[PDB]
Amino acid sequence: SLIVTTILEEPYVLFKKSDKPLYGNDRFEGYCIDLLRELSTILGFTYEIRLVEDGKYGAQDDVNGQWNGMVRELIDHKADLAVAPLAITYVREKVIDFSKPFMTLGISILYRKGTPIDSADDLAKQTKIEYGAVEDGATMTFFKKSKISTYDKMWAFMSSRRQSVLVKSNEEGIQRVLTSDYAFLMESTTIEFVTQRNCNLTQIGGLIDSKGYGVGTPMGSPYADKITIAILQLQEEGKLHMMKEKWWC
Amino acid sequence: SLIVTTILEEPYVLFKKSDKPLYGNDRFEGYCIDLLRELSTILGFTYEIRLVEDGKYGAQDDVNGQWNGMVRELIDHKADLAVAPLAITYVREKVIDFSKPFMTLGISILYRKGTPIDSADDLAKQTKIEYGAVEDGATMTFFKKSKISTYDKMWAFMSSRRQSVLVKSNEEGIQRVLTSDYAFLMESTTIEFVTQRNCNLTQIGGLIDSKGYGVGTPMGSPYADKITIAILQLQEEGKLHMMKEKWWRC
Ligand SMILES: N[C@@H](CCC(=O)O)C(=O)O
Ligand SMILES: N[C@@H](CCC(=O)O)C(=O)O
Ligand code: NA
Ligand code: NA
Repeated sequence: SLIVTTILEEPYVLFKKSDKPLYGNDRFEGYCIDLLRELSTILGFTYEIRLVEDGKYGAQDDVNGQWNGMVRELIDHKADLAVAPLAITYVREKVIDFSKPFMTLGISILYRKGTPIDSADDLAKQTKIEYGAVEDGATMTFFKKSKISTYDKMWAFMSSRRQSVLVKSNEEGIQRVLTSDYAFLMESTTIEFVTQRNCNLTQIGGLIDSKGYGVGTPMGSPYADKITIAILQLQEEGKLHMMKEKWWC
Repeated sequence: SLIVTTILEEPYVLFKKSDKPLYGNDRFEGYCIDLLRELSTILGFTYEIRLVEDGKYGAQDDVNGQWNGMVRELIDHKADLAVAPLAITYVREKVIDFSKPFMTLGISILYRKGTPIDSADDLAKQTKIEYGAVEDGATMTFFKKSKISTYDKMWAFMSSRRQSVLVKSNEEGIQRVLTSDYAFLMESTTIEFVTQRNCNLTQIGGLIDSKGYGVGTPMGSPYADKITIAILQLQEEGKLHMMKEKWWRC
């Protein structure tokens, strides 16, 4: 029976609502939970879902080299799978393995409609409107490591105000955009969910990069390639598309 | 040195235009040739480019189990890599390995502008406008296997008209759209290149599926994971985007 680590994140993973108490895997629902169930049907495994304790996706500490979040769970073999909106990135791929992508996306900007802001460059050239990202995720790492002037500029701004502009979760960032003059750097798939529910909000500019979400496994795990094959079947049958429609003004 | 199989297909791989005759790797240019060059630098290998002899991408004969095209070259261990617009697919992943995607795309429709045709369903429910795809490619195979009624019906139409409506290459399909009442089922990245050069053509409807192009290797090859990591590096530093812009350019 596989241990599956995951993280709360609408509409990928949420606590299911019921008038009565819920237990075990039945406590969860969402795109990624449907995915996991489909994978289990194809590959024939049983599983137990566990929310990652530190509530983080996974990044490496620049001082002591320690990983955290779901990535660390995999490295340490505390979980067999990570099934979540987990970005496949160069630094992660060096320490854990990934199925091929079940969704493709990119970093973009969440802000309000009807403003003069039309791009990342517009944000970088000013300081009145604050902007930030989720702490310890792929988006933050992209800016921290970027050698592109605009993004390097944006990282200087964010890192000099880490405490005030970086947030612990997408939900926290979305709330900042809704209640203050703030633009949030986040993934395009998730922006699409937000903007279908918050009609005053919109994506600003296009995609800043491109990346996929993959199922994570410890490095060398035979499940990575098996899950790739199952994902390809699910995509080709139209199932992933139906799941997207179900979960996603 | 590695042997690299590939296929001619604008703007991924082209014969370089020249008055002088060119030899060896010098003969080729394109998005996929730049990709290959970048990978060679990162991974530190040299290589010989060879066009796949049978001119096919790769499909399995549903009677005798035999594969052809670039997939076959890899299976037979005749090539170390296939660097081309080669779709990562369920059936192929069972017989060869792939890097993670350097490009993401979907099946869509290439047709003329100004008509009421707005979706695959609109094509499926009539016969006056013929439609088809590249023979023995991932696009045709998607239709051949789909349980979706609309796509199953389109397959019945195409398979029963194999000789007239399935073509040997994107190029032939594009010419057919331009010269006759015909809609061509083809990959969206390639449609984008075409519609930027032909202002009377357009994509019809959205993407019908989603897939990626990856570098193919024999199953079990150490190069699959190594190339994944190199692709991730190229993406993250902005090079894949610059490469697309260069070759795609109303
Ligand atoms: N999905 C991201 C977290 C959210 C973000 O960074 O925008 C990751 O895998 O780290
Ligand atoms: N790129 C496709 C060929 C073109 C198509 O099928 O539309 C393949 O890998 O088979
Ligand atoms: Na890895
Ligand atoms: Na494989």
